Amino acid sequence: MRIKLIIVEGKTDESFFKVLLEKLYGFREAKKLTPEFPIGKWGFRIGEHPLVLEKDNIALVIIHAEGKQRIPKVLKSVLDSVKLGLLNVEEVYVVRDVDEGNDVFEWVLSFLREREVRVDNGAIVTEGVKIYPYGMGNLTLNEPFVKEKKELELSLAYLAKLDGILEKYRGSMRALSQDKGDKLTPKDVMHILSIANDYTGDCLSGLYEKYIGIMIHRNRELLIRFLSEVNLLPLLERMVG
Amino acid sequence: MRIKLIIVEGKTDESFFKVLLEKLYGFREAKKLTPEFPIGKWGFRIGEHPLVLEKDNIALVIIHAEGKQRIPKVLKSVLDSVKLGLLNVEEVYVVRDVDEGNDVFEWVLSFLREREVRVDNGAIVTEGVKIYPYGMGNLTLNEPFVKEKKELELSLAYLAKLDGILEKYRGSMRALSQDKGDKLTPKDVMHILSIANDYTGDCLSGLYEKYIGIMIHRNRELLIRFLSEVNLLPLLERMVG
Repeated sequence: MRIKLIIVEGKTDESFFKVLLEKLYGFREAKKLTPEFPIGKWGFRIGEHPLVLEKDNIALVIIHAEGKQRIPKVLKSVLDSVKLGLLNVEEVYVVRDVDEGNDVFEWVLSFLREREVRVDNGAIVTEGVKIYPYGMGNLTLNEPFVKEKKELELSLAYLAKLDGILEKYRGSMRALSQDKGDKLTPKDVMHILSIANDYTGDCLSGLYEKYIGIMIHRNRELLIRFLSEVNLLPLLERMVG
Repeated sequence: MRIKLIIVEGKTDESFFKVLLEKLYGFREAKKLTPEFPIGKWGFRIGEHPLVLEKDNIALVIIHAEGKQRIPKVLKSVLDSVKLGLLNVEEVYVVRDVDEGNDVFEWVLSFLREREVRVDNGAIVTEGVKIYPYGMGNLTLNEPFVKEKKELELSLAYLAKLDGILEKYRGSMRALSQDKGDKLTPKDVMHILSIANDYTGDCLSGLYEKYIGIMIHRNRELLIRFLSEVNLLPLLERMVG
């Protein structure tokens, strides 16, 4: 079983990748397989249960709710384990909103200073492990009343744009911005999408699974186009590769 | 310790009650102590961790997402355990939106077959346990663009109104309605509230805790007045004390 580690910031990011990896690429959640990942090997806070997705001979272990000082501890433990051959991890993905801190590549690399690292095409190679940092939100969502914040919600907003949902409203975006007394954030648009799709769930993360889940069998070519225009296909291709 | 069981439908309902019970009545969440609730006595599902709030000599056990078909299963267990003297439960609260099914009183009553029953102060008494069936959302939200759906969100929408939020907007409500091609549901308004308060979290349940928790600090009387006009005070005062 090939082991890959995927690190995201929160539940919202986890769901986004989960619905794509399951519904589009055919991955499934691990069975009753609930092995207490030894904090001594992976370096994750006690009581944390990662999401394990599998397909064929590949196991994707996704984790979130890390922290600004936990990511480095996770990478250090895992890399310390691989060095001793204690883990089979062969690929590590680290994704975060572009508008967060400095560039994502420089960020990940600042944690690998004491390690021998060789670079390739978007891949950081160290100790036989390919590390793929990735910034979410590299695109331009051209909406008059929406602030240009590069993050997960900006991409999801663009998908709504292509789906024609932002045009179906617009009057609402204008009205909301007027009442708010400022331009809308991509997160506010996520709340407009909830109303537009008559979403009755508690969490936006749930909405992303529902919304993208239906588009896959409703207008699969549209979703593919979105993933391609936002530069998400190559990343996804690597995760399942 | 005196134990009271509170049964709600979902996380949103659990947060709403939790913020009031903690921030308004001084209740605190049970220590690290995680006393595995013996299913044989409570009738809860496998890996369920109910919220335990405590103060003085009263323990409030709140559960949600139990299942429309498991509620009676839970009641039977608890009631039988009380008859046998294995649980110190004296009151059980069952909260459900008015919208769903039939009258909450009949709904609960239909779960108590082969039980000697007696009604006292609107409560169903059996096995010495006071069962309080309560319908959430019993009020009239006078908003031309919002459907009259009696539920947790309708009450939340009313609190937003008293707070002057729905007024500050409305222009947005009008626009949202026009683009949607129908009146806004109370749950739709909840998303406008996220925008009006610049809520960045993933779940609306988290917004209720934040929004109410802060109100308790900036305008306590407004919340108390709200709780009174929606007739939530007598229920809360029963749960506590």
